[PDB]
Formats: sequence, C-alpha cells, structure tokens
Amino acid sequence: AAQTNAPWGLARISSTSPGTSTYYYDESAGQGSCVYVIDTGIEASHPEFEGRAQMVKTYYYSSRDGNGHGTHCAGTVGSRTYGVAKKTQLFGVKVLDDNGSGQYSTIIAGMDFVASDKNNRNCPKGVVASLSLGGGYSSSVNSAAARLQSSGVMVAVAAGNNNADARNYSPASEPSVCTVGASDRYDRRSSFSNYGSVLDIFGPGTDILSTWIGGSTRSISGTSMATPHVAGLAAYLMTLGKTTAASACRYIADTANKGDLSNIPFGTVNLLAYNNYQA
Repeated sequence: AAQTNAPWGLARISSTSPGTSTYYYDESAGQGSCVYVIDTGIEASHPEFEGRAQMVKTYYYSSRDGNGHGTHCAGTVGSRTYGVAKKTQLFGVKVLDDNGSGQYSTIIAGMDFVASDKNNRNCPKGVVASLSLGGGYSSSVNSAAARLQSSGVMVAVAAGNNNADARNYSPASEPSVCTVGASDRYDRRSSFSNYGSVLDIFGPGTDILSTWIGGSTRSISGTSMATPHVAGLAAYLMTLGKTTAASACRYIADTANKGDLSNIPFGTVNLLAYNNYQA
C-alpha cells in the first residue's frame, strides 16, 4: 500500500533516504495485533481511530485523555492517517494525569496490569506496549518493564528528552526492553533526544503530526513521539509474522537504516527504524 503526503515520520520508516512524503507498507497494517498505550489515555472517539481504540484501565478520577499526549502517541501507533499500523487494535492505559505526570508506583501498577490484561484480549498476532514516559533512574520501574517484556509483550520505551545518557533514566535504562531515541526530518539526532549504550533504535520524533484531543491534530516533538513509531512498527512486523514480541526489538535493529543519522555520540547506535517493505 501507499499513503501519499504522509507525515514525514511515516514516510521515513519506509524509505532508505530522508525527505520523501509517501508511506509504503504492507496492507495487513498490523491487523490482529494489539498495542497498549500506557500514557495519559486515549480519546477513543476520535474518528481517526475508526473504533479501533478503547480504554481498558485508568488510575485517576477519569479515563479521558484530558491532556492529548496519549491520544497523540496512540495516533502515531495506529490512526488511519498518522499511524504506522493502521489496522492494529489500540488499548489505553491511563497512568499519567492530565498534566502528563504520573507517580512511579502508578506506572508500575500499569505495566503489571497490562501483563495480566493481555490474557483477557484477543490478539492473535501478538501484543505490544508503548511507553512514552519516564523519569530518573528507578530499579523498580526498570524491573516492571522487564516483567512486562518477559510476560510476552513487545515493550518500547522513550529514551528521554534530556540530551543526556539514558543510563540515568527509567524505564529507558532497562536493558531488556526497546529503548527509542528521536531524530528529525533531516536525519539528525533530535536536539533533545537522550543517547547512550542503552538505546536500541531511533525513530522520528521532531515535529510529528498526529491525533489530539477535541477530535483535532497537532505536531509535537519528543522521544515520546519516536517510541510509538517503533511500537507500531513492531505490531506491523508481528502481524506479518516476521518477528515476535521477544525478538522484535532485535529484528528492528537488525533491519534498521544504518549510519544515516548525524550527531550520534560515540557508543550510541546509529540505527533508524525501517520497515524494509518491498511490494
């Protein structure tokens, strides 16, 4: 399939070079897979989700995305226009309040919830979790992410937006999950993106157009935006049966565009998510 005048990020992950505007992808489009967006929630009524989005859990007085951050990330995973896996199933887990903040205890509870909840859901092609969140180093938060991964979920987490080594951030620094840094449309590392040995992969994260609350759209930036590109790509590749939850991160690094990014610090991978779609 082909989506013309797609967001640059979607175009980027199906091309070997920056600067194109068409998103090429297999038409299966992540159908049969499920992605848990662990974030501020999801405006499931947004037309862009086509009914493929639903809340399954909240930790606050409301299930509503009163912020937009989660709706935006969810949109990059699987919205019709702005999503990588346009037929995936989307599950919202609201661990972050309407200011985009959350306690570690909640976030941990959230991961544990997803590890169990996937057993209530029909996801024949496998399960992904996208975590565009994180703060300082936490052993307990890292362990939570590792449990989720171990439970049979493809876990993708943001590297952080501190322009620093992600070794000092969680769940970014958990070795066994997929840690995602951010790039811009010129294949530069995003100015804010964390780096470091713990990163597994880069995805588009500067100026990313996706869904927003009130049935709208907007373009924002962050490793939070890069993460769901990789989560969506996981779900997409899993649906194609090219890889599994356990190996998806490795497979994405295996098949990534290599050495194409600039301002990558020594000891940080130069790999950019890529679907290697050949019609």
